[PDB]
Amino acid sequence: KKVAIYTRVSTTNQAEEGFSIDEQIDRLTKYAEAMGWQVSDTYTDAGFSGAKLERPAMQRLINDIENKAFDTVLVYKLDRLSRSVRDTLYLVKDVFTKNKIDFISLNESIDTSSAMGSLFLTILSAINEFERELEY
Amino acid sequence: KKVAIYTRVSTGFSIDEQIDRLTKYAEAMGWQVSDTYTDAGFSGAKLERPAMQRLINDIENKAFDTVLVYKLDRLSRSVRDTLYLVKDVFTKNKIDFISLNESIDTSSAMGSLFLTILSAINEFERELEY
Amino acid sequence: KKVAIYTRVSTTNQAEEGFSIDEQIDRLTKYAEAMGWQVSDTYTDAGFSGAKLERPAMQRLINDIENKAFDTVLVYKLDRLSRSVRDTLYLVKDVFTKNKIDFISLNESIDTSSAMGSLFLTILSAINEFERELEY
Amino acid sequence: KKVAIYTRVSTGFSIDEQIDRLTKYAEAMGWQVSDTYTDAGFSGAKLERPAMQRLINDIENKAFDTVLVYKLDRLSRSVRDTLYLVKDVFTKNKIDFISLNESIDTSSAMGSLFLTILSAINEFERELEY
Repeated sequence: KKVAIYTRVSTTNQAEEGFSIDEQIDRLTKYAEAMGWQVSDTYTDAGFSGAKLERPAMQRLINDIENKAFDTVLVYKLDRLSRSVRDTLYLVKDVFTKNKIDFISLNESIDTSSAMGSLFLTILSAINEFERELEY
Repeated sequence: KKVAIYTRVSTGFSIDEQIDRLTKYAEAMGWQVSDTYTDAGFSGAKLERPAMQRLINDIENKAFDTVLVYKLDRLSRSVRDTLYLVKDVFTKNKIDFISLNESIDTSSAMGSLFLTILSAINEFERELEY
Repeated sequence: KKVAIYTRVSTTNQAEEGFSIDEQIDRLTKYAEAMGWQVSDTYTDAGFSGAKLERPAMQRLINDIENKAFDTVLVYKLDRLSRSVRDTLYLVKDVFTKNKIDFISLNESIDTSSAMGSLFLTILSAINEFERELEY
Repeated sequence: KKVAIYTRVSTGFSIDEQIDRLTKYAEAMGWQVSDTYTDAGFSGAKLERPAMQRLINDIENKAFDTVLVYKLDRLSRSVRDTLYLVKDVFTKNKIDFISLNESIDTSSAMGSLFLTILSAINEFERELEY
């Protein structure tokens, strides 16, 4: 199994980040290798907010999606992928799932290839839509 | 069931219509309405509203065991306030909550689960986005 | 709105049933009329188990589904419709929902036209499949 | 985390393979394995199994704070027993539960919700079918 790892930090001061790029890569690599997988490549956004999707490596990852280079996207923590629920639903549902690519967020133990991971997504989407309708 | 009817419009459906739909519903179910609580001309953005406050203060009295609204957004336009009201005020005091339009009844297994899921997901969303 | 009511009892001794056919019809009619609807017809299986779908009125209801005579099916209690989760998932998902017919079970306050009613169904289906895989 | 590894085969994957996958996983996560609990040649239909019992009895000792299995059905082939174990034995004693294959971790928000939903739905199903 070929797996893409996505890592992000808001700043370029690795010493001061809660989890530096290198700590993220190390955990994700160690994990993928315990699972018996291979990391096909590393997408790294060092010094970019998770508030929006307009980040070079994330854009690269989305573009490379239509190459079948990998079949899983791995993040250390969901907030590394995005800090927007709407952006996360878009990425995981309309970009990853739509192209038969699974998504794993280690810290949250969310894996969209599992029964409970896919149900989590369905629930997040349904509840998010319901909340938005209540507040709007 | 002994039900309290809560209705609101800001400054959807009119007060009269909400009262009408909910009285008809209660009677068709065989329920008794204990009182009506009407906030005519108030925002749902916050909980500071005279009839809502009268309702919350009347909990101690035990004149009703269910709060009934036509649509959830009459109760509140805030997910956080809705959860506080339904979870920490009504449920905490053994008062069931029914929203006719959303077909949500916290005395049912699925209404109760819905409330649990909404709370767990809202907290998950906060933690992602904060 | 035109609505079909489905009622069932296992035996023909109405005096001894927990909820007789007439009590079921009365509640459902009173409910539909409070809601401002009209009962287009009544499907009644008096003296049939809920363990299987092979019952005259239920079969009639399924057959009449492709007529657009009604757009909602109403039951007093889910167990009147079926006492099988698999049969219930089939009816509500593959017969009702598939033909754009909503389903309401009064006692359970389940309405498949609502956000939380449709999510309940999705969850029941996902969890039922998961349980079956665990036990088999 | 200090983890207890539970593996089982009846009379999927071998004992050796389960132990291997789970030790590698624990080490990659930085966790310590406190002990292995192996039921080689036992049905998952019931909870009466020597290593399972040793595990449950070892809870009082506090040598681990997580139970780790490769696949949920190693733990049990019964939804009712699984719920008893995970909800009323592990969670009740502040012990987390991880099933690697199902990616279920009761210390996560979504693993915890999953357990809540499975319990609520199983009860709903029983009540329909009984």
